Amino acid sequence: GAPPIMGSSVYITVELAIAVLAILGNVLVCWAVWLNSNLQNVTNYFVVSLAAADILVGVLAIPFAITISTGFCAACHGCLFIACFVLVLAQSSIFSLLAIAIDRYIAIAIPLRYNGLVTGTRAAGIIAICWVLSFAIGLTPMLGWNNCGQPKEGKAHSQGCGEGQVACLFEDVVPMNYMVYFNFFACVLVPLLLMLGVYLRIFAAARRQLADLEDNWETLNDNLKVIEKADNAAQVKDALTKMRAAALDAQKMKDFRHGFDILVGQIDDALKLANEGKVKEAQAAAEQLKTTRNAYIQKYLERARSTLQKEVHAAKSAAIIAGLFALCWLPLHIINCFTFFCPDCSHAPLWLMYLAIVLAHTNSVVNPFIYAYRIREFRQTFRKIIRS
Ligand SMILES: CC(C)CCC[C@@H](C)[C@H]1CC[C@H]2[C@@H]3CC=C4C[C@@H](O)CC[C@]4(C)[C@H]3CC[C@]12C
Ligand SMILES: CC(C)CCC[C@@H](C)[C@H]1CC[C@H]2[C@@H]3CC=C4C[C@@H](O)CC[C@]4(C)[C@H]3CC[C@]12C
Ligand SMILES: CC(C)CCC[C@@H](C)[C@H]1CC[C@H]2[C@@H]3CC=C4C[C@@H](O)CC[C@]4(C)[C@H]3CC[C@]12C
Ligand SMILES: CC(C)CCC[C@@H](C)[C@H]1CC[C@H]2[C@@H]3CC=C4C[C@@H](O)CC[C@]4(C)[C@H]3CC[C@]12C
Ligand SMILES: CCCCCCCC/C=C\CCCCCCCC(=O)OC[C@H](O)CO
Ligand SMILES: Nc1nc(NCCc2ccc(O)cc2)nc2nc(-c3ccco3)nn12
Ligand SMILES: CCCCCCCC/C=C\CCCCCCCC(=O)O
Ligand SMILES: CCCCCCCC/C=C\CCCCCCCC(=O)O
Ligand code: NA
Repeated sequence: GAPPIMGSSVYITVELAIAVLAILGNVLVCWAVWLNSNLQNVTNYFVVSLAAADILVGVLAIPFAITISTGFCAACHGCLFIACFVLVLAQSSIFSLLAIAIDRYIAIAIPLRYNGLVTGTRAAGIIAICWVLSFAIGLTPMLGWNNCGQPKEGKAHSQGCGEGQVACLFEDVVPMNYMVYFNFFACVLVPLLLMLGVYLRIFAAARRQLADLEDNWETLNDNLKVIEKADNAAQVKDALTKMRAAALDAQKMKDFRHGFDILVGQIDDALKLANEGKVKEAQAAAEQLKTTRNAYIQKYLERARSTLQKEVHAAKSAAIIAGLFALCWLPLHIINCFTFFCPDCSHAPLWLMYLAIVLAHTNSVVNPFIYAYRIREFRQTFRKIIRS
């Protein structure tokens, strides 16, 4: 039985290193959004709420975790607050991650009404609501779902604790049925699975829209070929009507509008000739469409594709951060499931408990790196802040 202060020293030093890095990186995130107007959008207000939670992991949750690792004598409800505050921050993180996913889904699925639906003032209200709900969820044990009514009196007496005090240890005061059914299953796992469903819908919507762009491009070029090798006016008419409906479908900005105005007008010109039975004249009119396709329509196609690809890239970055949250927190939740559901299993050893706690805390370090490596506007602003 090695002196407890030795393993404690390693755990505490690692926790302090994580707290430093969590504070520095996420202060840098908030500083960048504040300074750069190109970063001030609704998506990034949730990014700032998430960075604020991670700053508070460094400032408060990690000092609280160090404190509760000592088992110090405490009034049981004060111990509960120390134990549970990190659950507030994790819950707030989950709400921010879900909001970010939903924001990106609205932007990809209904871009025409995004800016009118998703506003900064509405985002700020949602963030406030989510922080209140996070306190209610994370501090639910302080409303009575706790083990303070059944203190471990033998452990309290062995530590010389006073009357009304307990040895402040997480699993002695926080009920494991709360931790597994309420905190994990209901408040963490279900939202993460909802996030997964939202991300699946985003990527499926992106895949469909790109396919629709390429299908309209092919339909344009196919029907031009049909007109060239048509042998009567009715065949020219058939292909032009399908081109005209497709042109309006791709129209659904001034040089954009001009290009489609020429295109639809040139289709109408050829359609009128077709309906007069002037096939050769209609086919010559339709050849003009190629100049418009080359000078205008292909540029719109390429720009639309480029916008969708950037949205896919941004949704992947957001999904990575949600996935890293799950990766860092799941081990601790899974261990709680073993403790709770398998009372015939030996408890996970202490070194593994503390490795899983450290891992969870490390999640508060990682997001600034994901933004730096994946989002140029963040990376460039970080550069300017550091250099200056
Ligand atoms: C706004 C921020 C900076 C203020 C931080 C206040 C924190 C540190 C305060 C608020 C309530 C406090 C707890 C309230 C009650 C108890 C029970 C006592 O037997 C031991 C200390 C303990 C566990 C306190 C520790 C410190 C504590 C968590
Ligand atoms: C900005 C918002 C979140 C305000 C934060 C204030 C919170 C952190 C403070 C304000 C008053 C504090 C409480 C005051 C008194 C007690 C009684 C004690 O037996 C257990 C701790 C407990 C319950 C404290 C926990 C922390 C507490 C709730
Ligand atoms: C989220 C991804 C990374 C998966 C993480 C799985 C981890 C948390 C799993 C894999 C193997 C698991 C261990 C397998 C067996 C035992 C022995 C038992 O007496 C206590 C729990 C304990 C020690 C488990 C704790 C949780 C555990 C370490
Ligand atoms: C998508 C995934 C990661 C969601 C989380 C899966 C969780 C809930 C699963 C993964 C492994 C599962 C555990 C595997 C083995 C045991 C030992 C058994 O004696 C009691 C149940 C228990 C403890 C399971 C509880 C639930 C569990 C922890
Ligand atoms: C916004 C920035 C402001 C900074 C935020 C504050 C930093 C919190 C530091 C430590 C919290 C842990 C403190 C809990 C210590 C309790 C130890 C104790 O009370 O020991 C006596 C007990 O009776 C056993 O005998
Ligand atoms: N089970 C658990 N334990 C602890 N700390 C106590 C580690 C421990 C466990 C058993 C023991 O005899 C002595 C120490 N922190 C913990 N934090 C969490 C947690 C936060 C979010 C999800 O799980 N679970 N959790
Ligand atoms: C920028 C402000 C950040 C706050 C700094 C806090 C750093 C202190 C860290 C941990 C405090 C641990 C207190 C130990 C509990 C008492 C042990 C015992 O009584 O047995
Ligand atoms: C811990 C369980 C949580 C309790 C759930 C019930 C309490 C919160 C309910 C609804 C919050 C909805 C926010 C409505 C604010 C007003 C909006 C507006 O004025 O436009
Ligand atoms: Na977080």
